[PDB]
Amino acid sequence: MIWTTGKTLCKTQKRPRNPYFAQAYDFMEKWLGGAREFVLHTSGSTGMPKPITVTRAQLAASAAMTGKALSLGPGTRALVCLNVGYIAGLMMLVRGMELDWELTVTEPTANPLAGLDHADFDFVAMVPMQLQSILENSATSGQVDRLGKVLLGGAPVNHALAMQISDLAMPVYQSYGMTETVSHVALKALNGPEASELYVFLPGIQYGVDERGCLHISGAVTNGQTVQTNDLVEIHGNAFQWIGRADNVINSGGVKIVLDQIDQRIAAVFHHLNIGNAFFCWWEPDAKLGQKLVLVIENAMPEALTERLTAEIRSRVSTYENPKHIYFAKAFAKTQTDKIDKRATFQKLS
Repeated sequence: MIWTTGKTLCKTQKRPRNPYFAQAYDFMEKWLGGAREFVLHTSGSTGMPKPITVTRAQLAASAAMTGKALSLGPGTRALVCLNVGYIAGLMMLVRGMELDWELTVTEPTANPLAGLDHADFDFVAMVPMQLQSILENSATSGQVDRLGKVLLGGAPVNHALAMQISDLAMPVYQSYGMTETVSHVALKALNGPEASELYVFLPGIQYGVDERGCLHISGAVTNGQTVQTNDLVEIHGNAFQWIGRADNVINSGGVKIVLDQIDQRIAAVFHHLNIGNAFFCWWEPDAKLGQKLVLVIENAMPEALTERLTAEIRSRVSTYENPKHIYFAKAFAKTQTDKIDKRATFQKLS
């Protein structure tokens, strides 16, 4: 249930009979052969596999960053428990060959430690559910530290797993990246005294924001082309904090307000007053505040109910997060999918 390999070990090694492991061997043989580019696989928008081509230079640059940032030099004992049929797993092989690691390749499962005792590694990359599985399974929980140091991919860790990681005497990090950057371009520390919400940029990454305040990055991993995200961020020296999505966050008098969050708070007020009118929070330019939060409601309401509404809202939120005006529209504009066109609705109010 494991195939052991390496740069030099790959030179004499026979091709596995297990098809899964032969994927790895084939890729490695091709890497060593000198290929200038590679067709690997990722999941598309429908959750089905799709080919993507990446250059040798891209992969090599990405591997080098990881090695430097996490101090994983020659002799590193790495466990490969990500699907090598896909880019996440293949990157472990590239790092292994570029950085002279000993690679222990296992079949990707929910619990990478479950099948092998005498586990003893210096590095493993995995998804958060894999670490949670190891921690929950009392046959493997006691050996979680045998992972050495853990790099997590996938979605930011949930609260319960974050609390568990905080108590591990072992370095755990989480990646920020995308397929367009091959792999990660920044790393968050999830425990130890430097634990925080900041993603610290890997070396060789150039970074900045566009006019919306959204992160863009470029480097050898992007073939020097800048990649523009739609992630609203705040940069702090060589690191960033993720804030949200550009069109969903406003800045009113230096206070950041998330529109859908304020909407949920107002919704509880509507429900409580039995107001069936549709509504949405929005904003408008304001010289004093920058952006002024407002409230838009469909169909007029009686002055009495409007007064109740106004007062109840003001009692539930700070004056700084209270809509500064309530606009009433006869009918909300709708898209072709029957969704409120909020932007069009607002312009019409003029």
